[PDB]
Amino acid sequence: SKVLVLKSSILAGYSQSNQLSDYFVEQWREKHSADEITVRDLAANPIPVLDGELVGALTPRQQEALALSDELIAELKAHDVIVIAAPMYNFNISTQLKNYFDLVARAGVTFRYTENGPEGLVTGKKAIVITSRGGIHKDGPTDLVTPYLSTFLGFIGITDVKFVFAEGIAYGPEMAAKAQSDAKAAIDSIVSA
Amino acid sequence: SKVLVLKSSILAGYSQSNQLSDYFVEQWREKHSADEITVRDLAANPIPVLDGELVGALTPRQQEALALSDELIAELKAHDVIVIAAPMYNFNISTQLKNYFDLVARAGVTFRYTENGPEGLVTGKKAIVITSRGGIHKDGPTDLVTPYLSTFLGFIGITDVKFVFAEGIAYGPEMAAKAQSDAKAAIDSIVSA
Ligand SMILES: Cc1cc2nc3c(=O)[nH]c(=O)nc-3n(C[C@H](O)[C@H](O)[C@H](O)COP(=O)(O)O)c2cc1C
Ligand SMILES: Cc1cc2nc3c(=O)[nH]c(=O)nc-3n(C[C@H](O)[C@H](O)[C@H](O)COP(=O)(O)O)c2cc1C
Repeated sequence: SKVLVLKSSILAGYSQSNQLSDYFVEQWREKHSADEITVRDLAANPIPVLDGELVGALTPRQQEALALSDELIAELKAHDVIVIAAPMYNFNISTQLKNYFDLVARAGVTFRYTENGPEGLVTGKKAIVITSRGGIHKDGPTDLVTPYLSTFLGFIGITDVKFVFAEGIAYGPEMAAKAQSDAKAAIDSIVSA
Repeated sequence: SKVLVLKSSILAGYSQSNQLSDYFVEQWREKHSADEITVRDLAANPIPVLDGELVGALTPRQQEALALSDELIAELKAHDVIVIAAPMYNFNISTQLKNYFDLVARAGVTFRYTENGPEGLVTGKKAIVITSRGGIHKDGPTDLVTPYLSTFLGFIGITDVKFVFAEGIAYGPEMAAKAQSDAKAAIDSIVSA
């Protein structure tokens, strides 16, 4: 099997979600050792903002963007397990992750319109979302990130999604420790499945 | 009173939300004619992506970004009625609007931490969200944009928010007409209040 890991934090080596993603990769290498793992850091290697010119896809800029979209989509379709690091910034996902989504959602490519509604074309995937927050939002009205990810990933065909939460990072060393340890335990559950 | 209008579509003159925002401005000029109106187009004059360097705010780049944040925040606080055009792209708001939000949310400036929780510092505002969608999501599970806007605006102090929907734009000329006419009627209700 092939694992794709998508990093999206702007906090680099101090990122909670990157730390957890790195733990996931270490554990996967140990316990599913046949598997190939690809790590794409959407902060280290940013994806452009979808603007009028890019959606309008040609200008050299439009051709580059189309090529990139194509690369990202081919990479997504080429992996079996998709790990998405989704830190919350201002009640949204990071813009780094969003830009990725805006180039991967493409009619006729990652979803198609049918008589019954749109249907996703990225099928047979298993996703794991590692989502870090300073506060505590899980199962509450201020967590729009979780249902949005479920909705967006479902739309492109990725309906099997497991969420790993690291919440309360901002509430002191103990709460932060608890967030890390609970997330690592959830990851270990998944890895050993 | 002073009106701030924030445009965020990438579709320029073909934007449904910009058309509706322009209708709002025309009607406000007619019916609340003392009032000053400022229009900021976040697509025509884009706000940078919040990245590690910008949040880390100094480098010339950090100083520029801080100055811009300051300008945007002062403009927000200087207006009484805030009209936010919020087209939905891939189940999110536009990145153009998001970048704006990422520079306006600032501890000690647009919200403060208190014993009782964070509290918004942008007070006494009335907001109108004009939100356009190709499909139909209102009061359903795939509308995360609405609660996210309520949540984000509430966090900075803007708790009085009225939503104007233009849905089903993608479902033919009649549905699109209905979206426009229903949104214009809602706008007329607000304007005549
Ligand atoms: C720009 C910025 C905005 C943030 N806004 C939120 C917020 O809306 N909700 C919250 O619970 N935490 C907020 N936080 C805290 C982050 O969620 C927390 O630091 C988390 O660990 C981020 O993941 P990371 O360390 O992988 O980047 C914010 C942090 C940053 C840098
Ligand atoms: C990049 C892109 C993504 C879109 N994704 C969605 C979607 O998630 N939900 C939906 O209902 N409509 C979707 N649409 C349709 C827009 O919501 C619709 O065209 C609306 O009129 C946009 O407002 P605007 O004309 O002001 O830009 C999308 C349109 C674009 C350009």
